[PDB]
Amino acid sequence: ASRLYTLVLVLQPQRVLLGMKKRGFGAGRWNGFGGKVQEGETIEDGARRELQEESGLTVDALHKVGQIVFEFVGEPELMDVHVFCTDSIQGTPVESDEMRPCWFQLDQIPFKDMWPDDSYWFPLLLQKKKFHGYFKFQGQDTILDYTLREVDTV
Ligand SMILES: CCc1c(NC2CC2)nc(N)nc1N1CCCCC1
Repeated sequence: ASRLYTLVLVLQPQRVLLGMKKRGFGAGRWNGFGGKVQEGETIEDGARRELQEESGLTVDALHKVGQIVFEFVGEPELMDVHVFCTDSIQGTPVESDEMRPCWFQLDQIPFKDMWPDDSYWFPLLLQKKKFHGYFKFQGQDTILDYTLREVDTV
């Protein structure tokens, strides 16, 4: 049992777009944009929808760069997060009820104010490698187990 989610990183040669989640799940951490995939939309549809809702941005092409499965102890559904990246965007990012967007230089990623797993898989993202990840959490701060590999098809 899995539930589908999306995550979108706008990564340009010298900068990456992150949003400070302002409420709800993951509040207080920088992250890419995304969320639950709804019934009746593809995963990539959901990624585009969440990006528009959370930043106002639309994109021409999203690229599948990773998949990360998360277990939280005591939670019955695994989280199957599909990670997309894009370089080209359409528009200027603007704040939403959910997200406060900012550009970060690639050597100034705020890892200590991001999900703990990002420290592990974000470099592969930055090196433009495709990857499969798995992280077991207790609560929101403690990774108990993890696996991470580069793959050829996401
Ligand atoms: C919680 C999953 C999660 C995460 N996983 C760690 C297990 C805690 N890392 C990062 N960057 N984003 C995550 N989300 C992006 C998709 C919507 C849900 C939050």
